[PDB]
Amino acid sequence: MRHPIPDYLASLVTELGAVNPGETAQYIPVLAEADPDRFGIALATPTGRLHCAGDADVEFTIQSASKPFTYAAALVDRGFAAVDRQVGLNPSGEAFNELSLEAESHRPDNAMINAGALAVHQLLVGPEASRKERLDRAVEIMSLLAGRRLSVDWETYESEMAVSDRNLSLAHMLRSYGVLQDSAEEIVAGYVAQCAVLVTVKDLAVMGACLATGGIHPMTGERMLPSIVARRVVSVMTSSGMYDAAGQWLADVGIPAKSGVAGGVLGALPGRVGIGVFSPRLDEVGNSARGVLACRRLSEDFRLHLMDGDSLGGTAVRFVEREGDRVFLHLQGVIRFGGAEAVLDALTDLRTGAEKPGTGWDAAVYPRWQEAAADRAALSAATGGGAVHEAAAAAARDENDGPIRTVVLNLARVDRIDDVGRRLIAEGVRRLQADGVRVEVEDPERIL
Amino acid sequence: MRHPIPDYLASLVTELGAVNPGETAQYIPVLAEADPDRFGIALATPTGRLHCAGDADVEFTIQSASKPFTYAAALVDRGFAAVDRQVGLNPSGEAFNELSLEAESHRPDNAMINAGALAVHQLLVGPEASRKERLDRAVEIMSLLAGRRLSVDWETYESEMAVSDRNLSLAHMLRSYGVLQDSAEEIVAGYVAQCAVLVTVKDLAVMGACLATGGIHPMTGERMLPSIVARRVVSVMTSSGMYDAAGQWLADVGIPAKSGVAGGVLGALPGRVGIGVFSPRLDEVGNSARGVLACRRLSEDFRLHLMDGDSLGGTAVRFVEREGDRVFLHLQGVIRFGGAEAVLDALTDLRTGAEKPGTGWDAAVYPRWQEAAADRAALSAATGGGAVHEAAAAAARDENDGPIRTVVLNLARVDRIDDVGRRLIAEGVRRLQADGVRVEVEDPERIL
Repeated sequence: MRHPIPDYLASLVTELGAVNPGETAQYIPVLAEADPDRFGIALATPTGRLHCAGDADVEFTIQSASKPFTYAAALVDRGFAAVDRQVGLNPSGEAFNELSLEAESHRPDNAMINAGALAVHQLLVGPEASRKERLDRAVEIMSLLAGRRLSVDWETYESEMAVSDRNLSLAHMLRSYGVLQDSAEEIVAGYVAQCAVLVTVKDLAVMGACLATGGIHPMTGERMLPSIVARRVVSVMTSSGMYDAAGQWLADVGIPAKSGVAGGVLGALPGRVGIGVFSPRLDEVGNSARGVLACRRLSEDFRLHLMDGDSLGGTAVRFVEREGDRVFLHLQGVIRFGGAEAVLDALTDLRTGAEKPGTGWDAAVYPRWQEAAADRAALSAATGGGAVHEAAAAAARDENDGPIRTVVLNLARVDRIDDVGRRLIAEGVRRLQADGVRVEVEDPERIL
Repeated sequence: MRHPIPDYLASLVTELGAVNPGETAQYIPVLAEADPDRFGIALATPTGRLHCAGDADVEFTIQSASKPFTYAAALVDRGFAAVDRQVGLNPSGEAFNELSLEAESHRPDNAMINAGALAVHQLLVGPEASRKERLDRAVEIMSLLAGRRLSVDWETYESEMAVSDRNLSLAHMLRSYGVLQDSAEEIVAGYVAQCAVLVTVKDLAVMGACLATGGIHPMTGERMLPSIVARRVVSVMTSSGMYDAAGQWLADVGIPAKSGVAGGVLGALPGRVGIGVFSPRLDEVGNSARGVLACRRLSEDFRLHLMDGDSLGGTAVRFVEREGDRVFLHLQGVIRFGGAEAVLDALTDLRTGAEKPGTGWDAAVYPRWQEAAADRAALSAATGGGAVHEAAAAAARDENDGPIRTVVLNLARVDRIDDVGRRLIAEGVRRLQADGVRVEVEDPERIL
C-alpha cells in the first residue's frame, strides 16, 4: 500500500498550483529571471520519514531561512549571555528604526530581521574568528542538519554583493552602536554568502525536523543541538518569523516558519514535523505566496497547529497489573513532565500508606466532579489518561484481600526520558520505598 | 506516598515568597488596600488532578484574566467572521493609538487589550442582547469552566465605576468607528462587572486546563468549547497576553498566560496543564510580580514550554504481532495527526504489495542515514518511534515463509481519535484491503 501523506501533498501541489500570483524577487536578475513555474513541498517526520511532492529536489538559495540555523550555531558557540547582549527577542518589521539601538540594550530586535542576522553572523565562531571561519561555521551548521555538505551559489552571491547597500547600511549603523566589531563590508559578505547556500525543499524539511525534535536529527537519532538552543530558535521563529504579521500567522497557521526571497519556506512544529516548501513568486509582503498558503493548508487540513495539544499524558503508563501481592507497572513513550506526572499519579493511586488523600476539591461543592470521578475509566478516555486509572483499580477490590509489598517498574517499552522525568520518577520510587514497599526497576538498556 | 508536585509548589511558594517587590493596584482603594502578604499557586492537569500550595483558596477579582473566556464565548455565539470584523489578532501595548482603528479594518488590535475586550463584551450574546444577558453570559462561560457558579464582587465593581474614565474613553472612540453599537456607559459597566468576577488560584488553574485540553473539562471529560475556539483563544494569549513583551515572554517562559491587576495570573499549556497563580503586588508593567516569576520557574524547572515538544508519535502503536499468517496491530493514546501518521507508517512497513518503496532519500548520498536505518529499533528509541518498527520486523524474516492475508486493528487501548486521525487511519485500512489483505477492526467502544 502507498502512503497517503505524499498523495495528499500531490493533491495540494496540483490544487494550489492552479494559479501562481505575486512575483519573483526583483532586486537581482538572477532571482528575477528564475523560472516561476516550480512548486515543491516536503514533510520530514520526527521518526525519520520523508513525504514529498512536486519540485522538492530543485535547489535554490536559502536566504532568510538561514537565520535560525546561524542563530542556533551562535548560541552554541558563544552561549546565551553573549548572544543576548547583541540580539534581542522582540518582534518587529524589517523596516529599520534607529530607536531600536538607542534603547539601553543597544541591540537589534531579534534574529529574524536582517540587522539581527548581521549581529548573529558576527558572533558565529568567537571574537578572534576569521571571515572564512564564520562562513564555514554557517555552512557547516546548515549542512549538519541537512545531513549533506551544502554549497554556496556564488553566482547569486556576486549578483547580491553588487547591490548590498541596504545591508551595508545596517552593518554600519550596528558598528556605530558597537554591535559589530569587524568591518561592515566583511560581515555583509559573510551574511550574503550565508544566504546563498543551496538547499532543496527536502533539505529544509529535514533541517526543520531537527529543531522540531528538540535538536535530534530524525534520520540518525544523533543530537545535533542542545534542546534549550533549539527551543529558543523555534521560539523566535514563531514570534518574529513573520514580522508584524506574526500574531495573525500564529492564530490562522500555528506553524513556526520563516521564508526566503528565493521562494523557500522553512517550518518546524515541536514534536511533530519539519517542513520545506518552494515556490519562486512572493506576495506583497515578500514571502513565498504558495509556500505560505501551503502551510496554512497543512495546518487546517491536519490540525498541525502549535496550540493543538498532542501529548503522551497518561499513556506513559502502558498498564498496571496487580498479579497478587506484587504490582507490575510498565511505562512507555518519551517520558517528560507530562508522562512523569501521570506516573506519579499512578503510584499515588496505590494505597501504600494511610490513604488520607487531599481530593484537591470538595465533593460537596462539586457533585459533578464526583460523579465523573466514579467512572474512573470513562473519565480517563474523555481527557486521555492512558492506563493510569488501572492503578486505583489494583489498589481497589484487590486490596480488600492483601496489601502491596512489591512494585516492579518496567521501562523496557520506554524510548527515552529527560532529566525532569528522571528526577520526578526517581523521587516517586524513593517515596514508595519509604512506605515499606519493595521496588524493583527492570531497566534493560539503563535509561533511568 | 505523597505526590511530589504539591511539595515542589510548596517549596516554590516559600522560596519566591522570601520577598514581595512591586505594589498593589493603586487606582482603587479596594485593591490598593488589599493584604499584599498572600501567595498561592495551583496546577490542574489534563486528566483531572489538582496540585496546589499557599493561598490557593483565596478569592480575588479576575480582572483582565477574564478576557480569554469572554473572547471564547463571543466566538461560540457569533462565529469567527462576526468577531474578527470587530477584533483583530495583532499584538500591541495597552497604550491606545487611534491609528489602530483608522486602518481599513477599523478594529482594535486584539482581545487581550482593553479596547479589544470592550468590543468582545459587546458581541457577547447577539445583536439584540440586553445588558443583563451579556453579563450573565460572561459570568456563565467563566463559571462553566471553573465548574462552579461564580459571583461578581460588587464592592470592587462600584469602586471601579467611580473611576472608569479611561475605559469610557475607549468605548466612546470605539463607538465612533462603529465597533460598538450600544452606549459607552453600558458596555463599560458590563466589562467592569466582568472583571469583578471572583475566582481563586484553583478556579483559574481549572479554567486554564479547559483551554489546555482543547475545550474539554479535565474534571468531567465533557466538552465545554470547540477545539477550534480554544485554539484561537490560546493563540492570542500567547501572542498578545504580555503585550509588547510577548516575544521575550514566549522565549524565556513559553506558557500562554494573562494576568490581572488583582494579583491573579492564568496559564494554559496545550496538552499539559492549566495554571493559576496569585500574588497581589504588581511589577513595573502591571503584572503580578511573583505570579509572573512563578510561571518562569515552572517553565525552567519542568521544561513546561510551548516549544518543548511532547507528542505521542510512534507510541500510538502499542505493538505489532506477527502471530503467523495474520498480523495484530494494537493502537493506543489520543490519536491525532502525529499518531495517525505513525500508524500509516506501520501499515506501509508491511509488504502487502510489490515492495518498491520510495526511500525518499538516496542511500548513496546519505550513507549515515542507511547505517542508522539498519538498526531499526535503536533509531526508533533515539527519535521516539514507539512500536512502529515492529511492523517492518513482522514483514521481515517472517515473510521469508508465508505472506500476510489478515490484519487485525485493535483500538481497545485507544482513548479517542480526532477527525484527522479518523480519516487518515480509515484511508489506511481502505488501501490495505485494496492489497487483497483481510482487515478486521476490533473496536469495542465504537470510536472509529
